[PDB]
Amino acid sequence: GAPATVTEQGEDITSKKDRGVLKIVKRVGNGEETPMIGDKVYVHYKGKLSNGFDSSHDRNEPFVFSLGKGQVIKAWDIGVATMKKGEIAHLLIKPEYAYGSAGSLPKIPSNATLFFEIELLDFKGE
Ligand SMILES: COc1cc2cc(c1OC)OC[C@H](C)OC/C=C/[C@H](O)[C@@H](C)OC(=O)[C@@H]1CCCCN1C(=O)[C@H]2C1CCCCC1
Repeated sequence: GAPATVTEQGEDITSKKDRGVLKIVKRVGNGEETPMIGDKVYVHYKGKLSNGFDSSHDRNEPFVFSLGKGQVIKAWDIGVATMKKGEIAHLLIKPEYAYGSAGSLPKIPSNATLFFEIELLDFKGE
């Protein structure tokens, strides 16, 4: 399924090249611009423990957050910063770029690998 595909074929978009954040572009977007730190970002997302979703659709509204402001896990700040408007991307994320050894119960156990599908709807400058 989609997580194994990202393990097998995903790009490593981490600076350290530790495979902590792996990406596949599943639908291409438009525009020379990706979001940069500070931007308000609008997404729809499906996310799940890679073991086997929480989704923005469940709540019938987009998920809204400021990039690089620590409002989302590291893997999002890194991953979404690579995405173009209208893009759909799959991310697979080792715990070091999500909730770590501590976890975040009850939803996230210690040392959890996470998978998302993200659609970048829009972004606006600070
Ligand atoms: C660990 O806590 C949660 C994790 C996740 C979703 C949670 C959640 O309860 C606070 O509830 C949904 C509400 C709307 O979210 C508000 C804020 C989310 C924040 O931005 C943080 C907590 O979430 C994140 O940084 C990431 C990325 C953005 C979307 C939420 N995500 C999650 O880790 C999900 C998580 C995904 C794996 C399946 C279980 C839910």
